[PDB]
Amino acid sequence: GSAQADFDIPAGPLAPALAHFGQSAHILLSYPTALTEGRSTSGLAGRFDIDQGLAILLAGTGLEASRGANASYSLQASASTG
Repeated sequence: GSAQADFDIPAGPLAPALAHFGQSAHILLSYPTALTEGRSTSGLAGRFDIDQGLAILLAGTGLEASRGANASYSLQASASTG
């Protein structure tokens, strides 16, 4: 996690939020479907950092992402989607 860009994702499932985030964000996301098949989240849409964007997209939505140093993040879920 260390790629800043312009984001555009509404309060959508987490999986595709990241799948859509990393697209415009050039970010990489390591998450199971298992997790995603339950994660719905706020959306991200702005010119920011992996951190911020991720954190936006990941805004308090039952989730939490463990950043990396290769642009490849990994998710964590404390009471998924709240």
